[PDB]
Amino acid sequence: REDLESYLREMGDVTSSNIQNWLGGRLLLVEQTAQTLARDHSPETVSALLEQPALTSTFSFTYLGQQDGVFTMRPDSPMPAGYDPRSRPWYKDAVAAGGLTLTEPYVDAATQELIITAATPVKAAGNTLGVVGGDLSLKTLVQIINSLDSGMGYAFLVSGDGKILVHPDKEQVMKTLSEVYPQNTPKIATGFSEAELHGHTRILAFTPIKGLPSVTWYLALSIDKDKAYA
Amino acid sequence: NDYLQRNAIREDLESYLREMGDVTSSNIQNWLGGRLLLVEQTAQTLARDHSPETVSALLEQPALTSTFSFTYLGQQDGVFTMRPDSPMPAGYDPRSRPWYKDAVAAGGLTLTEPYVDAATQELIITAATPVKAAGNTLGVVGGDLSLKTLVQIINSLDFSGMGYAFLVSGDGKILVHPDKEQVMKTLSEVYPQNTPKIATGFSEAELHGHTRILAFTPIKGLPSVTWYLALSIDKDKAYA
Ligand SMILES: CC1=C(O)C(=O)CO1
Ligand SMILES: CC1=C(O)C(=O)CO1
Repeated sequence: REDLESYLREMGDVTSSNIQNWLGGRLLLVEQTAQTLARDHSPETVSALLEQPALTSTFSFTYLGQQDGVFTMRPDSPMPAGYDPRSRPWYKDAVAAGGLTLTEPYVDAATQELIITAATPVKAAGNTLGVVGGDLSLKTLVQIINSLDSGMGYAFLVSGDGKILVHPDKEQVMKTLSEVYPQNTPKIATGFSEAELHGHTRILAFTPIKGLPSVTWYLALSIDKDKAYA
Repeated sequence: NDYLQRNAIREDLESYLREMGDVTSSNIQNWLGGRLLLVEQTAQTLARDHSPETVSALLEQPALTSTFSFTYLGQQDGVFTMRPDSPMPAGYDPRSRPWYKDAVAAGGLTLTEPYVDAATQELIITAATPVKAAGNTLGVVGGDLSLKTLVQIINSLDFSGMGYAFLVSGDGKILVHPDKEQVMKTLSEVYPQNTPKIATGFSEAELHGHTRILAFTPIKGLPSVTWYLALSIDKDKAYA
């Protein structure tokens, strides 16, 4: 029960850093693209830039939404009618942050599936020219986090407000903690916690993900206490 | 009996080590992958426009200057542009440097082993890629990484106070290590008696009067290099 919380804590520690450093590369690419677009944002620059393989092979899609609503994405995608990037959560989030941010998951305007977007504003001479965004798949992140097994439980992502952001259990996504654990609702603080999910007793531990811009997200470990102690 | 007990502890410990090495190995892979993709975007951008304005403005962009000590373009005709700015040594030719030759020998993005900086005479690692426009190679982009930086990434976690991590080539050249004296020495020079072998996975060896357990994990997705993550565990403390 002690040597346990010595390894639990240390999993979350490097696991959190793994997801931290996976993300960090993608954020740099989004920021570098925006900084380029600040100096040159002509249409052929924009398309050339977003066609570049470093982008395409890193996010589902990479795009520029401009302050006049003009939209350019890569790769090509059939587009829904009445689309306006300025209305979208990556756009609003980025303008609010005045810099790099990560959306909580929202319903993609094209696929109607959930995604997360890393975005930032394109800004030149105290003018917002638009926002750059890069789309990342939830399942692609469930994998990065649930990369390890010892076989007792799984990992997932939660906000400092209890909103479940990523998960191996597809139903859990975007539900609060109080709606998965209504009795003995686990505090998202330091330490460990006990709760019953589906009828089994499970330990729950939280680790801060360092270095995520403009958000406060936690790695969550969920163990079966029975299997763990045995 | 002592044989079956000590085999259960060794096997338990080896399991823990193998999964510490897997995730630490992923962490440095991702960290390195991120710097290699930033050098590739910088080169693909330059391929489309390499005028002196554009080059200067691009290399000054904060995403580059806060990730690398220096970012630079060396061109086939030997012209060199670096930001941040630096006093430069006489005779400098970018095309003679390890980063420039490696990249062109690689055909794409690669990583150098530690080499001596032409400017600071100190050991650095460089992420680099050729600038390719219409089949041609206009030059090479390089991004500089400090060794203390990589030592920190791979030593994030303490392995229960059991030991530490370093990086080593497939040929046994210690590339990055918490003890400066070890950098660029060989496993043969540091463990002259029972030199750990990289293919074996778990080796037992002796350093500074204590028995260490050495474990090696491939790092995936580093173009043109074969580096391993190495853990060194104090055997006695680990077993205890
Ligand atoms: C189509 C794509 C989605 O991620 C949005 O809703 C904005 O860019
Ligand atoms: C400035 C730059 C360094 O990384 C070298 O030592 C060669 O080019």
